[PDB]
Amino acid sequence: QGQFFREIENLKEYFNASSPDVAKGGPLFSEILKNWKDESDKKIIQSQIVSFYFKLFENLKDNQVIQRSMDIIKQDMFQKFLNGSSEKLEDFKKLIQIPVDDLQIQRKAINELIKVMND
Amino acid sequence: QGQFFREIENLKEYFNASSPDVAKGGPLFSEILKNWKDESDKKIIQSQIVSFYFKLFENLKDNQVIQRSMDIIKQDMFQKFLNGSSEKLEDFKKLIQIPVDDLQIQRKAINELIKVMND
Repeated sequence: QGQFFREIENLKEYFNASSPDVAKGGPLFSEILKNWKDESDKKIIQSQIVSFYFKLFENLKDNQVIQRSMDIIKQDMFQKFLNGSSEKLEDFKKLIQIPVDDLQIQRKAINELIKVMND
Repeated sequence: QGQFFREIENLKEYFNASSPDVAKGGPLFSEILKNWKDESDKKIIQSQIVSFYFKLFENLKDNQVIQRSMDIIKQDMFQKFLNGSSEKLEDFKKLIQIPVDDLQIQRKAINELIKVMND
């Protein structure tokens, strides 16, 4: 099923705004997302393109205008990321922005071993 | 396997700078990253944890005292989440954080739906 089809995507024209350029000022994310999942050593990118999409709806608050549905598409990103378990939740709001003193703690700096190690 | 740290991890001691021994009436770092990986179904944020990191070393540039470090430390990290292909390096420069108009051309927000199936 290609599901939530017709009413939410429907308003994508709500973010495209007042008529119709093909987003024609620059061949951009068309250029970005070109060949991407290419070959089974993927993971990375898909998750992050999805990070700015996430700061996309968070930034666009226009309360009546689309707002409820940015929330409705951003909600299903869940299933785009992981959403197997509840804790998927926690981390992203964490995964927000602005480092502050109180969050430029870097001590646990070394941390990174744990991944590619695991034979 | 993965010793190379002798002169490089030794630098973390140079970040900390002058002293006390425990970075702060924190637990924070500790309370932060404790049980994350607990369930290997969540690949995703591991990439982003290292992103603030990219948001740290690309923030300090300490002139031959700490620079080289951050240089050296900054590098090893792609090799953690993804040393898989040559490409992704590019894919980060974009990932800078500040999307300055003419750069948040959200037209395309609509295609990533595809991760939907994958198999």
